[PDB]
Amino acid sequence: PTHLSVDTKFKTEGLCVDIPGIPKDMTYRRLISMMGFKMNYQVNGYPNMFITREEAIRHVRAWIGFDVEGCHGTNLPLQLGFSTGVNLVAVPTPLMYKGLPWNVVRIKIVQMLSDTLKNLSDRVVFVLWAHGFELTSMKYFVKIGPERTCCLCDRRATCFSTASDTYACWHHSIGFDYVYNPFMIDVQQWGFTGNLQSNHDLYCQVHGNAHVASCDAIMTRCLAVHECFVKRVDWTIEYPIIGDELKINAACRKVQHMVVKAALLADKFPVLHDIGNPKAIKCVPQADVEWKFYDAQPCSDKAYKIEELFYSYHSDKFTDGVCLFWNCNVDRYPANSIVCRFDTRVLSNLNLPGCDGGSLYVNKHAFHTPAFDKSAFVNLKQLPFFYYSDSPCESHGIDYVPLKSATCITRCNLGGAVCRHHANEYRLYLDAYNMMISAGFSLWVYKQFDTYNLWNTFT
Ligand SMILES: CN1CCN(c2ncccc2F)CC1=O
Ligand SMILES: [Zn+2]
Ligand SMILES: [Zn+2]
Ligand SMILES: [Zn+2]
Repeated sequence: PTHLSVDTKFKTEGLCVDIPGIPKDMTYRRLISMMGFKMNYQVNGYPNMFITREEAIRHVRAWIGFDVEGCHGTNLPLQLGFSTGVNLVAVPTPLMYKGLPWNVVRIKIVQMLSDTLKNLSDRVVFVLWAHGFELTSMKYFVKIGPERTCCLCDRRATCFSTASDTYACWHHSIGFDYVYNPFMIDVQQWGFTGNLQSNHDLYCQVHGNAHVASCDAIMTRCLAVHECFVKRVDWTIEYPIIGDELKINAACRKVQHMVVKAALLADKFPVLHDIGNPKAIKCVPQADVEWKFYDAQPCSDKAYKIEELFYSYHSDKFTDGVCLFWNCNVDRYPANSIVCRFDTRVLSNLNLPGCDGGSLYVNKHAFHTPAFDKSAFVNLKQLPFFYYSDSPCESHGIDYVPLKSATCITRCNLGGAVCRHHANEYRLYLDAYNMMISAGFSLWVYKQFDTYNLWNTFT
């Protein structure tokens, strides 16, 4: 019930063109042996090179699509393709590299995986659409053995070096030549009818097939991502903290209280329609406004049609007051809205590439977010930075260099000079806002929003 048993059956139909005459009855134990790996009954935390769908989902940050195409079987050169976009050519003697021997190819494989995964995961998961040559070629760049630790640190071992007989994690594997103890999963064992391209092209129109191994590796991991995260959503799975997850979420909550609290003071809306997370709370609990909630889970597939969220017959008058769409992804936002929308294009360790232009955002939980579409925001404008505070000016306590800013909306700045307390709070809030923007989130607001209306709240 925890791992994939080596005695589970492996459907070999998808392997009989590269491997003609392959037995119909086959288990993982025989398949691993067939690949050139003697497991020799080793109870050292590595029960099987292959894993379950649930284990692959728990370790999605490790997924690397892998495909091998025959450029002509120890006679023919192989094209090794990865979801990173790399194409290596191995000779037995998008990045498309020329034909080189296995000893140099295996060195580049360790470099590529270590640079790709060092800040993502403690392992690699080869996501396959197994036809034969990828499983047979693994003996040339993979060495297996008991679970281990890094020679330079305490992280688990993910690489091996024959030159120095030592093991290393993804950070200390410079010059290492073997992938040590990788994991893998064959998507073809999930019961797909038809080939990779047909199943991929059913959900994703963003990846095309140039017939190169990398294109297939991308389509494989994409289709695996769709199956596990787009159409199957398991928000119960927690994920390790691998970066600024805590500061990003703290920043978002701070920005959220700030933007909503200020909009309510500037335009004095009677009602706020909060559309999104069914578990969300009032971000501004002391606000005068009538707060109404609408439940809508994170749409993993496509953005919600505003016509299905509001219409079809709650105040029902969504045009009265302001709508708050905090991370609720809709096709076109109404003009009376405050919106936080995650930009799927952002380059970060928390954002993994998704399906159909979307992205898998892993921050405590995995959220496949649909593609960012700038046209969702035609009735709105980008929210400009500001810091508002109605709190008393009282230091209570962080050194000081006089703060002079137009965007620090406080009583002290109204009356001339900014005080030390609001000056610390301004720089802390500025850092949180910067944290939030860089983490790929974008803020938008109704066109009539003006920060000038906030000075009046000081009388
Ligand atoms: C749980 N886990 C997965 C991710 N992981 C790392 N992530 C980022 C940087 C360095 C790492 F070792 C290693 C680990 O212990
Ligand atoms: Zn290490
Ligand atoms: Zn795709
Ligand atoms: Zn002040």
